[PDB]
Amino acid sequence: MENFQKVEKIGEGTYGVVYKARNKLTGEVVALKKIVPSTAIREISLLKELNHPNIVKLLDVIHTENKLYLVFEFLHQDLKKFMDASALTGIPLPLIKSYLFQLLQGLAFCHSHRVLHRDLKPQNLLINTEGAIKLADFGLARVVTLWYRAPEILLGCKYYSTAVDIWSLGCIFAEMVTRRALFPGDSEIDQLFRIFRTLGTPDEVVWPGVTSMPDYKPSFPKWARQDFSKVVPPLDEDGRSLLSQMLHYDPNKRISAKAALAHPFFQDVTKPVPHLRL
Ligand SMILES: Brc1cnn2c(NCc3cncnc3)cc(-c3ccccc3)cc12
Repeated sequence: MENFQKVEKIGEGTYGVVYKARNKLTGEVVALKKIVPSTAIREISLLKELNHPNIVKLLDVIHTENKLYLVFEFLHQDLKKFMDASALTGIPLPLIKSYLFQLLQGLAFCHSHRVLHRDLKPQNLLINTEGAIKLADFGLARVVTLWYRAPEILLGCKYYSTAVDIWSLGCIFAEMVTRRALFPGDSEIDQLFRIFRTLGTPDEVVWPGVTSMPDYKPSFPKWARQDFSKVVPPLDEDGRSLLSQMLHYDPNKRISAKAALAHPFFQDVTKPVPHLRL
C-alpha cells in the first residue's frame, strides 16, 4: 500500500471504499478498492486474466496484513452520473444504442468464460471521453439497490445463471431511454411486485416451474401485463422487441448477450462521443 497515494474517495463500493489513487512509482492513476480466504484470493486471481475492452481492467491484486486491495484502471465518470447530467435532454438514442451494444459485447465475453457479474447497475458502468463504456466489479460477487435484480434471484433461485445480467442490463436500457428507473423497489417484495405490475404476475404458462420456486407464494396478487409501448416510449419497435426479450421471465427464454448482439436494433449502431464535463 505504501506504493499508492490516495487522491480522493470515488465512492463506497459493496465491499469497501474505492479511492482514486496515484502509483508513487509509475505515476499511474488508478482506482483502488479496499476489500483472507484462499478461495477468494484464487477466484480474484482468475479475474486478472479476464481482459476485454468493455471490462474495467483489474491491474493488480495486493494482499497484505490479511488486507486485500484491488487496483483497477481508472475511469472518470459512471453511467449514473452521466444519466443524471443528461436528465433534461436525455442521452441521444445513438449513444444509448452504442452503450448497450458495448455492454452486450462485455457480457458476451464474460459469459463465454462462465463469469457472471450478478450486480450490474448504472454506478458500476464506467465511461470515458472516447465513447467507451465498461463493466466494473465483474466476478467480484462470486442499502444495496434491488432495482436491477432478476426475478429468479428474488424468487429464491440458488443457482441462477448468466441471464441475471441480461435482465439487469435490460432494466438499465429502459432507464436510459425513459430517464426514470424501471423498477425502483425499496424491499424484495416491493421489487418483485413492481416487476409483476408491469410485466404481469408470472405463471406456469410463461415461466414453467415458477410456482415451485423457493420464495414463490400462491398468494401473490395476479396483475395483468402492460404493453411496452406504455413502458418505454418513445423507443422504436426494434428497441422494444429487444427489451422484451431481455426481460423474459423464464431465464431459459431470456435472450443471451451473443444473440442480442445480432438483433436488428443494432443494424445501424455507431460509436458517438459523449459530452463529458470532468
Ligand atoms: Br474499479 C473503477 C474504476 N473507475 N471507477 C469509478 N469511476 C467513476 C468515478 C466516480 N466518482 C469519481 N471519479 C470517478 C467508479 C467505481 C465505483 C465506485 C463506487 C461504487 C461503484 C463503482 C469504480 C471504478
